[PDB]
Amino acid sequence: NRKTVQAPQVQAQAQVDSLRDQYYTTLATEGRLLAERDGLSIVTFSPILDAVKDKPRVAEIIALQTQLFASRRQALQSEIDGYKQSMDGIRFQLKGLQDSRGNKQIQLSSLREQMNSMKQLAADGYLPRNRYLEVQRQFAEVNSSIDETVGRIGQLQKQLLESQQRIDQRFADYQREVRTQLAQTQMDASEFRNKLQMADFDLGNTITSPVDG
Amino acid sequence: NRKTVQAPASGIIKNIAVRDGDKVKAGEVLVQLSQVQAQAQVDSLRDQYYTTLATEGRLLAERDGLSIVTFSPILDAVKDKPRVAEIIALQTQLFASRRQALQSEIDGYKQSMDGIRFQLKGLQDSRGNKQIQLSSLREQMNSMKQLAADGYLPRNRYLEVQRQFAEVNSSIDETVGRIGQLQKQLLESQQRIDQRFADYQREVRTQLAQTQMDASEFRNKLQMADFDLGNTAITSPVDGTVVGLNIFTQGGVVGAGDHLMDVVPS
Repeated sequence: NRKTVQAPQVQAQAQVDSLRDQYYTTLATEGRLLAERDGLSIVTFSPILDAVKDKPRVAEIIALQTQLFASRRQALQSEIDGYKQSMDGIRFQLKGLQDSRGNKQIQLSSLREQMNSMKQLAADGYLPRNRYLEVQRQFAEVNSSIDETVGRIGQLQKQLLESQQRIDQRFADYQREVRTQLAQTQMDASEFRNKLQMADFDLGNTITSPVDG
Repeated sequence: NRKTVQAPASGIIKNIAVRDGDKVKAGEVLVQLSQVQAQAQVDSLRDQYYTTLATEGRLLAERDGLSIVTFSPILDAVKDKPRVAEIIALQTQLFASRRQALQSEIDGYKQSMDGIRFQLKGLQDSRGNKQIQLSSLREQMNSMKQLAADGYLPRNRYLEVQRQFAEVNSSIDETVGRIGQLQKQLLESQQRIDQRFADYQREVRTQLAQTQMDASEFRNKLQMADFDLGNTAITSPVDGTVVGLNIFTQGGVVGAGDHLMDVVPS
């Protein structure tokens, strides 16, 4: 017993277009971020974006993401490399301090020996015209020198450990940053998706119940 | 009157250059010592010193954003020494890296801001087009007010175009809200660049200060070490003969406060 048509590409198309680039921007940003979250060498973009490279705004936003990705990766790379050679410089300092410490050790044993031989002569009934106290001083000095060198060493070892925790810190900071931006981007991807389903819905109406009779 | 030469440091005399009945030249060498421990200390301080010199060359360049690091001529003069060459290589490396990381970061921020700009372009275009739609709607609402007043369309769909107008407008301000927020993201990201640049300078200026302190500490220490090694070779004060040998102390340990020879002028 009959049906009645009661509903509501001319301007809604514009709305759809507008939501669409914004969305594409989010897709590009998400490809970049996904690549950065994981440890991928190259960004790989959504087939949504992929299907439509030809559009200049799209080609532009992809280029931008490829660049920004490259810049960031180069920067992290160069930073952590910097940390490692900083550590290498520290290790290089450590080596020299150890050389000194050993050579001081040798001077230390030798002082010790001269003190003993003085004591042995004394024990035999011969006391040296030489002053043993002078040697007690040299020995004591070498000893404290050695302590200085050791303290310096401990300091350096602490520094490499701290710098290592610094590296670990900056990877972690990067991870958190990237995951935050990513979740945010994903939310935007979703609000755009849904808004776009709606705009599409609007454009679908321009219409007719049956099409031809 | 007569003065007698005592013993400066306290170590092992390796050789003597004098014996009784032998006159002086003012400042001749009368004794030596092994110098192996004094030579060692000087060497070790020279090493540490050399390390800070490398570092300092790097920091100065990073402070003045020089394109290439340029090292102290001292370092140049002893480049042949393997640890020296080593540290120069490492410092040059560490420089290359750091300048690189900074560039790459700043590039990232400029490209990200360009991304924000690319977004704003689209948003501005959208807003413009929406302004047009707003205008066309208003003119059509007017024409409808006219028909209504004549009696030809009821006021009931006459209200509809006003609904449309309002929706388009509210859409426009959604878009503007986004624009403003983004304009903020530009100011914010820009200040992030600026702040971290300030941070890099602060770090470098500090670290340089540290290095200078160290350089100073080594410099003055080395000066002292050089006094000691220079002092392992004993010299006469007056000008004339020598009296008072302990004939055979050659090779034997000595103390501070020990006078083992005296020198004559008649």
